[PDB]
Amino acid sequence: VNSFSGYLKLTDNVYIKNADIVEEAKKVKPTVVVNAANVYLKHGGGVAGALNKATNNAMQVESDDYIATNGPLKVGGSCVLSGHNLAKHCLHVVGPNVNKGEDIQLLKSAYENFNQHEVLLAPLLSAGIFGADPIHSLRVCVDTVRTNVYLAVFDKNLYDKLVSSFL
Ligand SMILES: O=C1OCCN1[C@H]1CCN(c2ncnc3[nH]c4cc(F)ccc4c23)C1
Repeated sequence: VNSFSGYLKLTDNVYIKNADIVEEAKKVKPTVVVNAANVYLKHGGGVAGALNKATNNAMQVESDDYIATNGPLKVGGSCVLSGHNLAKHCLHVVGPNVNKGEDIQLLKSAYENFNQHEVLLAPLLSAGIFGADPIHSLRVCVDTVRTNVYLAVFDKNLYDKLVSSFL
């Protein structure tokens, strides 16, 4: 039993809710919140910008030190950093950004990072300003992630479309 509330169950291990991931993280304080990161961990907009703003820029400060030490992530890769006031840990995962021409096949590699964590609160990778089709992202999620994932979808209209079209 866990504290996630109001989720629709899609499969054995995948759950979904129309929610602001920032507000959901603040309320649940999950072990892991996933950030929709880029390779430079520059959290300017979308989910990343919102998560970073909620940490009062502490996420960005920590991220800048990470990059200065380790260099950029790979598209499809991830790193574990602090969850600050939102979660124990933040798993920064880089999905391909279609608006930069990155290969959508890398979306499966991106979701594989979730399997290293038993339970996660996450957005749909490569959705929103990353330019992929969220219906496709949900399908890859369900077909790749085997651990327990609680997906937060900000847009109510999109949430209803994702549920209604789910096979
Ligand atoms: O949700 C969504 O509908 C439309 C597309 N799309 C994607 C992109 C945004 N993303 C999110 N997912 C879950 N929580 C979120 N909180 C946010 C706060 C912000 F300021 C900007 C983006 C998000 C967000 C999924």
